[PDB]
Amino acid sequence: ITALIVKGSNTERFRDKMNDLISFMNRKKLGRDLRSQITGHVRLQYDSHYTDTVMLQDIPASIRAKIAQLLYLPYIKKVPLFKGCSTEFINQIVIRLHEEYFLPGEVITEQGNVVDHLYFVCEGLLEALVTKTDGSEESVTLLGPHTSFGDISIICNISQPFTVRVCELCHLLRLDKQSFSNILEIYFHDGRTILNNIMEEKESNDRIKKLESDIVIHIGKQEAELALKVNSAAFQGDFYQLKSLIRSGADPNKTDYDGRSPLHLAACRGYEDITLFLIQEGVDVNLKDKFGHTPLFEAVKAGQEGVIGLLVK
Amino acid sequence: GHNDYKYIIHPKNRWYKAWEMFILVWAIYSSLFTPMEFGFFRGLPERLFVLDIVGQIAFLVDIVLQFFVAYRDTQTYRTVYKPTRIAFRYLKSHFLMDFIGCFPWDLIYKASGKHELVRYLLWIRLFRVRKVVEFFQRLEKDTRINYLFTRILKLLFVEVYCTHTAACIFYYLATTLPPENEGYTWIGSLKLGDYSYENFREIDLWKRYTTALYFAIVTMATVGYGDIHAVNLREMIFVMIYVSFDMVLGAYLIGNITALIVKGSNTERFRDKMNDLISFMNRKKLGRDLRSQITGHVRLQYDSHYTDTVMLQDIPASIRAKIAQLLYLPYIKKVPLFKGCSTEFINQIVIRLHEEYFLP
Amino acid sequence: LKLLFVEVYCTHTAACIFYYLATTLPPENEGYTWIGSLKLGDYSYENFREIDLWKRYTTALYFAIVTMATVGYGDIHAVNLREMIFVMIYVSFDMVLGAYLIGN
Amino acid sequence: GEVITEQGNVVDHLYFVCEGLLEALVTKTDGSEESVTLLGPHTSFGDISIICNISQPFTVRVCELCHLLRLDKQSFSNILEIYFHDGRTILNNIMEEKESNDRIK
Amino acid sequence: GEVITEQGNVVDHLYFVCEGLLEALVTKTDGSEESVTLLGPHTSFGDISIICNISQPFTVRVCELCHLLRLDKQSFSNILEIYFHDGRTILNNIMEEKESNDRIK
Repeated sequence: ITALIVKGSNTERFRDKMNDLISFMNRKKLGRDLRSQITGHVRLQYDSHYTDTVMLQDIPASIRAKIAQLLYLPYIKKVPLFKGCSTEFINQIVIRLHEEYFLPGEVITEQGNVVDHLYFVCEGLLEALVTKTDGSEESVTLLGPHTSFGDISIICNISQPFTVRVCELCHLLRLDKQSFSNILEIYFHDGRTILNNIMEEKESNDRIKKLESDIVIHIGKQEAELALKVNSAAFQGDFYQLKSLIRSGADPNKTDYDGRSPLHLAACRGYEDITLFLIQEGVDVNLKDKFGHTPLFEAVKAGQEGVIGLLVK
Repeated sequence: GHNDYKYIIHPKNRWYKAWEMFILVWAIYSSLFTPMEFGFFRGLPERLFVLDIVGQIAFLVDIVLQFFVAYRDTQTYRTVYKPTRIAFRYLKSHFLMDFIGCFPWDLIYKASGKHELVRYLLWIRLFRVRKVVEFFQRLEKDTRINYLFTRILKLLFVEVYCTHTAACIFYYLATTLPPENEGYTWIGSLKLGDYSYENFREIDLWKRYTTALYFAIVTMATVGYGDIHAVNLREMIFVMIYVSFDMVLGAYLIGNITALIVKGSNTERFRDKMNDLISFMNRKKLGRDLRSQITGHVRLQYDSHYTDTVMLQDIPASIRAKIAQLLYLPYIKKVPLFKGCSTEFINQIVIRLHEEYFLP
Repeated sequence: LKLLFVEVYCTHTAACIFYYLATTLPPENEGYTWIGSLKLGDYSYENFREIDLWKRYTTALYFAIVTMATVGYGDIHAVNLREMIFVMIYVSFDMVLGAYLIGN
Repeated sequence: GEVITEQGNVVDHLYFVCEGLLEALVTKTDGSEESVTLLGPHTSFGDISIICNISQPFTVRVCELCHLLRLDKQSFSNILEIYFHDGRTILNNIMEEKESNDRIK
Repeated sequence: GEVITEQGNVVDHLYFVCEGLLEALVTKTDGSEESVTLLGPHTSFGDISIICNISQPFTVRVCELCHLLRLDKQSFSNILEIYFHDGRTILNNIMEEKESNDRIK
C-alpha cells in the first residue's frame, strides 16, 4: 500500500509542480495577473494532462513524426492555408508542430506584436478583435476549428493584424515562425501554392485588413531569387547548391538583373567545377551582360588560366 | 458581466461561500448524527423533533439553491450561467439522493406502523458526506496545505466516521435481538467493573454511546482489550467486516503518513547534501575557509533555487516569452553588446537565456 | 528519537492521567474504577489509594505501555465513562503517533 | 527504420556501424529517398561532416538491429586537438583516408 | 596483486604513489619478472616513458592498498609544453638520479 501511495498520484505531481511554480513566481515577483495566467495554464496541463507528450520526448524523432502524421495530419490537411499544397510541405509542417491548450480569456497574440508563432486552431473557439486607433476591439471573425492565425503576419512580414482571444478551451498546434519560413523557402512551389491560396483567400472570405499584395511579389521573387541563388552560389563557389538549384528550376542559361549568367561569375572567381557543370549544361560561352562582357572576358580579366582554358576549348 | 440573470449567483460569491461552509458544518453534524439516529433510537424522542425538522429544512434549501449556482463547464472552462443547463446537471448528478435523504424519515417511520425497514432508509442521509468529500478535495487543490497532509487528514476523518458509524451499527445489532435475549448480546452481557449493562435499552444514551464508541476506537487501533467483544453471530459477522476493512484503512493511513515523510522536503534533501559534504569536510580536515566556500556553493545551489530553472519548461511559448521578457529582458536591453539591435532579436536571446549564480 | 521520546512521555502522562481518573471517583464507589475493580492474579487492588506508590504507577504504566503497543490484554480496561473517553482519546492519538514512527 | 543522422544537419556524433546494416540516403525535396550507400558492420559515418564542419550529405537510417558505437563531435575533435599528437600525425593519416575516398573535395 | 602498467605497453597515465607498496618488475624472456624495485610512498611511475618517450620500462604490480594519484599523459605533456623550465628541472632530476635503476634507460 505504501509503495502504491509513494508511486504518486496525478494531483500530487500537480501539487509539487505548482508549488515549485509558486516559489519561482513569488521570488521573481512576477505579478498577480501573470501568476494567475501561468497557474491557469499549468493547471490545464494537469486537469486534461495534455502535457503527456513528455513521454514522446523519449520516443525518437522519427516515430514522433509518425505519431504527428497520425494525429496532427488531418487538421493541417483541413487548414485553409495548406489547400492544394504538396504532401511534403504538409508533412514538414506536421513534424515541426507542438501541441498547446489555451484556457478561455487568454490573449494569445496582440495586434501589432511580432508573430513569433503561427497557431493552427484545431478544437476551440477564438476571437479576432482588432484594436482600432481608439482602442475599441471588434471581433473580426470567430476563428473556429480547423483555421490558422498568425499566418498572414508571418508571410506578409506585417505585424499582428488583430488581437486573438480565447472563447473556449482551444487545442492549438503551434509552429515556430522561423521554422515556417524555412519550410516555405525550401519548398518554393508549395510556397507558390500558399501565396495563390492567400490571393484566392482574398477572393474568398478571409476578413483581412489593408492589402496583402504578395502572390505577385512571390511570382517575381521566387523565380528571380532562384536565378540569383544560382548566380550567387556560383560567385561564392557553392557548387553543391548550384547543382540542386539548377535541377530545382530556372535555367542554367538564366541571367541576373544585369544580364550575368552564372558562367560569368564562375569564370571570374576561378571555379573549374562550376564552370565544368555549366559546360555540361551547355551554357552560352559568348553571352554578354548589360556591360558588354563575355564569360571568357571575365576569366581572362581575373587571370583564371584554368577557367580561361575551359572556356577557350 | 454575462450575469444577465438576477437569479444565478457565481459559485465564488462570498455569501454563497459562507453558505457553503454553513452547509458543510450541517453536513458534518447530520452525517455524524444519522448513525446515532438509527442505531441508538428506534424512533426519535420528542426532545429531538425540532433538530430533525430544522436539519432537513436546512438541507432542502440547499437542494433548492443548487439550481441557482453556476458551474464551470469541464469542456469549455467557463461558468455556465444557463439555468436549464444548471438544473439539468444537478438533477442528473446528485439530486435524487439529496431529495430522498431530505424526507422526514423519522416521521415516516412512526407513521408507517413503526416498521424497521422504513428506518433503514435513514442511511440515505449518509450521502450528505459528499459535502465533506467536496470540501476536502477543494482543500487538496488549494496549495496552502500540503497535499499528502490533506490526504491523511481525510483518512483521519474517514477513520473517525467509520468508528462512529461502526459503534452505532454495533449497538443497533445489540438492539436487533429481543430484550429477552439480552444476555446473548455484546452489551447485554457486559459487566465492566461492578456496573452491569443488564437492561441496556434503559441506560442513558451517552453511556451506551460511550461504551460502543470505546469498543469501536480500541478495535480501530486493534488494541482489542477484550472487555467488550462480539457475542452473537451477527456481531461476529459485523466485527469481522469492520476489522477486515479497518485493516486496509489503517494500512492506507500508515502508507499516507509514510508518503509524507518519504517524499521529504527541500530542507531534508539539502540537509542530506550537507551531511555528506560536511562529513567529507571533516574526513579530509579541510580548512574552515575552504569549508565555508563549499557550504556557500550548496547554499546558493538551493537558495537561489538554482535547481529551480526548468519548471516552466512546460508553460506555453506565449507565457514563456512574457516571463522571459519580463525577467531577463531589461538587462539584455542594457547590455552594450546588443546595442542598436532589433527588439525581436533581443526577445529570441532572452527566450533561451539561462540563469546562473556565482560565489566570490 | 523525537518520536520515541514523545511516545514514552505520552505513555507516562497517560498512565498518570489514567490513575488520576481512577481517583476522581469517591473512594466509596471504587469498584467502578479501572484499578478499584482490578483482580490481577490473586492480588486484588481493593484499597487502590492505600497501595504502594510504585505498584500503582507500574500498574498504570503497564496499561499505558500495553495500549501504546495495542496489545490490549484486557485485564485492565476503561471501566468508567471518563476512563473510556480518556482511553479513546489516547488510543486515537497513539495510532497516529505509531503511524508516524513507522513512517520515520 | 529510425534516422540516425539527418542530411542538411552538421553531424555532432560520428557513428561506427559495427553490428547490423545501416542505409544512407539523400532524400530529395520532393520526398524521394535516394539510398546512396549501404553501411554494414565495420563501417563509419558522420566523419565527413565533423572533420569538414559541414552538414551531413546523406540522412542515415537503420535497417536491422544496428549496434553502433557513437563518438561525440567534441570527443573526436579533442582526440585530435585536445589530445594533441594523438590528433596530429594520426589525423593526417585520416585525412589521407578521406582524400582516398576520391569523392571528397 | 593487480598490475597498473605492463612493461612494454604505451603509458597513458602518470601515477604517483601516496601510500601503499608497489613493485616495479622487469619481465625477461626467462618466464620470470625480475623485481626492479619496490615503489613506495612519495615515488612515481609512468614518467620515464612519458618524458624519454619510450615503452613502459617496468611492470608495476600492486602489493598493498595503493592510493595512487593519477595524471593523464596528455595533461602532463601539455603542462610540460607550457612550463618548459619546470620540465628542465624534472629532466635534471632524471639524470641526477640515474643511479636509482641499473636497467634505467
